[PDB]
Amino acid sequence: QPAHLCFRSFVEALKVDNDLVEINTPIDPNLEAAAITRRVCETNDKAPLFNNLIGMKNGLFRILGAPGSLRKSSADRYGRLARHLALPPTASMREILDKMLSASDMPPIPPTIVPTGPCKENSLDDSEFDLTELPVPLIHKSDGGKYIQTYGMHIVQSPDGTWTNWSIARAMVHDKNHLTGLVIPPQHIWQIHQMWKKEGRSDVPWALAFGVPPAAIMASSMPIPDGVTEAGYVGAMTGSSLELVKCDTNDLYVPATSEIVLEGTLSISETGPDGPFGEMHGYIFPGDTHLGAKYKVNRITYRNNAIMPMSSCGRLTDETHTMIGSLAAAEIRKLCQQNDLPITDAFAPFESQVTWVALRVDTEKLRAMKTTSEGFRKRVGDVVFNHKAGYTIHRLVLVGDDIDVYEGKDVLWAFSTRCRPGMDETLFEDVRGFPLIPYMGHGNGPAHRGGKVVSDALMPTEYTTGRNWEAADFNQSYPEDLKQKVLDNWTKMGFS
Amino acid sequence: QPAHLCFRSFVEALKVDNDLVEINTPIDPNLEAAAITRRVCETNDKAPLFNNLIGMKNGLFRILGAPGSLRKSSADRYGRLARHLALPPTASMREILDKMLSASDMPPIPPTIVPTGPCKENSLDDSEFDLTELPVPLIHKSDGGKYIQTYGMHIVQSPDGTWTNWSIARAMVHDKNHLTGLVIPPQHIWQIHQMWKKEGRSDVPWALAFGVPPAAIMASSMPIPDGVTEAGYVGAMTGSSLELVKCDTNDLYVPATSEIVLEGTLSISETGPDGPFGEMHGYIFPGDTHLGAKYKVNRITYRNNAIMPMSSCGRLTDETHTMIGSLAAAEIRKLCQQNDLPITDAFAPFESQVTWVALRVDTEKLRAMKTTSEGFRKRVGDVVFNHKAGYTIHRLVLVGDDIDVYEGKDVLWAFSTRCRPGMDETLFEDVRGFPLIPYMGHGNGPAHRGGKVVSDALMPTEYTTGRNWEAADFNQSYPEDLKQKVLDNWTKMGFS
Ligand SMILES: Cc1cc2c3c(c1C)C(C)(C)C[C@@H](O)N3c1c(nc(O)[nH]c1=O)N2C[C@H](O)[C@H](O)[C@H](O)COP(=O)(O)O
Ligand SMILES: Cc1cc2c3c(c1C)C(C)(C)C[C@@H](O)N3c1c(nc(O)[nH]c1=O)N2C[C@H](O)[C@H](O)[C@H](O)COP(=O)(O)O
Ligand SMILES: [K+]
Ligand SMILES: [K+]
Ligand SMILES: [K+]
Ligand SMILES: [K+]
Ligand SMILES: [Mn+2]
Ligand SMILES: [Mn+2]
Repeated sequence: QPAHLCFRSFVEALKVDNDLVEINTPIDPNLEAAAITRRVCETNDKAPLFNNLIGMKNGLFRILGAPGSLRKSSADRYGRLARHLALPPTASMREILDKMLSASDMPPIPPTIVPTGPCKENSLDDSEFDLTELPVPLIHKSDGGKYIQTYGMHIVQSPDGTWTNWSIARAMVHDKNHLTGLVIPPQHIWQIHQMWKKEGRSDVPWALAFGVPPAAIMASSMPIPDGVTEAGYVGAMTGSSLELVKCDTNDLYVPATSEIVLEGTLSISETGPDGPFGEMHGYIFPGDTHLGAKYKVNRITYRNNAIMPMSSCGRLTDETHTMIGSLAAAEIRKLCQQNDLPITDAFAPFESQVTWVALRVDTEKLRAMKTTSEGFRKRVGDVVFNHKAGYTIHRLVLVGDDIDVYEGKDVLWAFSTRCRPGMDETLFEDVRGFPLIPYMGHGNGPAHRGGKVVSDALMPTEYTTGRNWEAADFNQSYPEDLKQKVLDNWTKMGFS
Repeated sequence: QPAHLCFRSFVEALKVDNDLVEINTPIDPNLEAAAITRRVCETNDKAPLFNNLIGMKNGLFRILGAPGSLRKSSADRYGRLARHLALPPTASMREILDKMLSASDMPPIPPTIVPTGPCKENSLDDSEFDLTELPVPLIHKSDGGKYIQTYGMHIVQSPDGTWTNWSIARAMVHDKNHLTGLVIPPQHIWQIHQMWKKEGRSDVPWALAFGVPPAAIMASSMPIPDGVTEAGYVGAMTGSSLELVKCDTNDLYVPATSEIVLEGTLSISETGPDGPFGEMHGYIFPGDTHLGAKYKVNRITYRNNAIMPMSSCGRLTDETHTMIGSLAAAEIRKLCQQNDLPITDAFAPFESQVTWVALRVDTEKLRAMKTTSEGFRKRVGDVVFNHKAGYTIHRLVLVGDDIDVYEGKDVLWAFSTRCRPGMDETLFEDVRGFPLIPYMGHGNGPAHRGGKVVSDALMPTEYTTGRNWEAADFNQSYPEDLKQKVLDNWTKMGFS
């Protein structure tokens, strides 16, 4: 099958790209695999495939780290993401985000049920597995559990059957047949869990599929709208119906080529300790445990020689930046456009630890609105910060047409030189806040509310008559013929 | 003579370092020399020495561009600055700033008058030069004049003779025997000019020396205290009295080895058009001229084969970032310490276009103060923003002991993840503002007041009991033996 539709083929694509290191000697899942992976992420090296994981028993399991991290080159920087989506490895972030947005005005292509698939090659019942005996990684030294779930897809369905949600939320091993993890508002897993809690009759039928189709894990990490089944959106984006098989112990459906599938329930009544965990913003607060969601596992099915993907998340750059940040920015871009705001592009600068989104403004359109910074700031902020897709984002930076928002250096320059602190910003204190940002959940204020800002880096004439400067750079402060002469003579004169 | 005491020897040091390209074919001072220099600055290439400048007549003049810009390597990144100060080329920013601060608690070493020097090898009276006939560069295409003065040192003395100030302020050619330029508060050239204006009897005796001792041009770009003669501070820092010769037409004294010296007066009554100019923040606003200071030139003296240094300033990275930003940060560091604030280090991140200063806090000391963020923010802000040394800086970022403020990536991470917008910041609206920042002089508010902020990126426990996190990075989230094993096995496993 194609790499974007089959995790095993995606692994073979990374090998063929020379973007994989296969480590066939024993590696310890207690910190070592994640430490290697962490180093890869901090240095944009090749993805590690741990074929010989101390503790692997009866085919459970190998580990692929850094599945959505960056490559060293500028030319194929986003190649690993492109391989999730059947895009060329040289694809730009604009092209990747466009691809992820493309299904938003297509009819869904619902999944196809098939009788069986590779995820059924092996199975373990209630009496044959113990989750504490599998080689689940300890990802960071102070983590409060072994985080089995960093790159699988939780699958839950509304009680009425009309919406089936696929998402990534973390989970750790609690005991032999339970996980715990984060199920928090406004996330769809939480929205669905609320539905089942209000019905009050049963625990939520659940499955967790690891090593799913790469196009599916990307949609899993994207805040597509409420009520939209991710399977049909992936189908539309890929132009192909995804093949799913039914779970053995419940009536949910999992991708046929899933590497590892857990089947069971998410409790509407029980909780258990989760955390702390070394998280996307680059921190772990040791000892910081909180009661979370509790999942019971009834059954494990898996492929022969199953591979568990893993995110060793933290400081720059990993899946939590490349996927959470970029995919939220993509949804925000569309959200603004649908609210008649003249936004052309959006990206979450890595330099901001993906807590900022930069919004590129079509200033011709802005000038026709005949508005002001204060007015426009408030309007953008109300649209974004009151919507789920702005959940993780605490600062919006508005920039004109000259700035490439996919270039953090240019975003920083515009922010630093065009936005007057205070005067050019509007604070938003009565919006939902992202408590995982340390200044929120470990900060001076309410963990779940406020701390958000819109920073206007549009200059005054951008609202009226048009840009009235040229940059003092090589590109803009010298005529074209001169620039060309200088470039043509550069090595001749003696430069690098 | 030594490179830090003689510009001609500094040029020969850059050659010997393989940090110079000598361009011996004709180069046009109308944009081409500055366009080459601009490209060098944007790419951290070797400094260009234009030995064959179209228009050079009777030894006036060659041009050295990018004299204080960055080298490509990390190891000798600041090598060109180190060569200003007799430091090893591998010196750190901490070492350079320490050197620049070292004279602050030394007795001055006043200059030594000598009868003559190289700057007297050639001279031109009132009837033998015309400033419009020299090969003065047009640095950016929309500049409002040919900026002769981008890296020379203005020399003015208080009417009572007790304080002789050396500083860099821009100036452009106005006519055959006059320059115009910026003389603005709170700069010492302005403070002295005010003294002469209030006496009301004569224009200010003035000289402008280009290609001065490299240690002198660094002090020229530093906001050392009011009333302190830069010559004696340089003497103390270098451990040697600087040799000066008297001007021919006035009683000021210039460095003996100055490449080019203009002698004349700064008017207490006349103004003339200055600007626009492509400036440190990365912008030029074409057409934006304002009346500035007017200088009359009575005499030119110069070395045989004189060399004019030039800053082609604008977007990152040039002298306006490496020198204005870093040297203000150095003075701010000391200012805080003298006000009993527990600041260990200060730097102006290049990513902020040197409009921010990051202040590293000794948090052991902070905890003994038993204070709060709001209190501490206000106190730091009042000390810095009400003092000349904070003039150019609009945002202060307070960070704990784990952050290296000389690393912009770590400053950005701390700012983005530890400072809650609004709640963790104090705005300062009744302080002098830096009008050259586009959001000030071309912004929505008063050009000369406010727009400043203190952003507290100290976490709450840093004020009380101590840091309560570990970073989720390779360094902090894995024990030492593991990290070493991983590094030892890195290339063996197959990584880069
Ligand atoms: C790619 C990726 C995304 C997420 C996470 C991770 C990765 C790697 C972890 C490594 C496990 C870290 C963890 O903090 N994590 C995570 C999470 N969302 C949660 O509610 N809870 C979580 O613990 N998201 C983000 C969500 O996947 C997106 O917000 C998505 O939009 C949700 O889907 P939906 O609710 O919109 O359907
Ligand atoms: C290194 C350097 C410093 C400065 C400048 C330049 C360079 C290269 C220009 C390229 C010419 C750009 C110009 O904007 N410029 C400049 C200037 N100060 C001014 O009042 N006016 C100016 O036009 N400074 C900064 C001052 O040199 C420092 O603020 C110094 O502290 C002043 O000395 P003092 O008043 O403290 O004695
Ligand atoms: K999703
Ligand atoms: K603005
Ligand atoms: K000075
Ligand atoms: K803070
Ligand atoms: Mn969803
Ligand atoms: Mn001074």
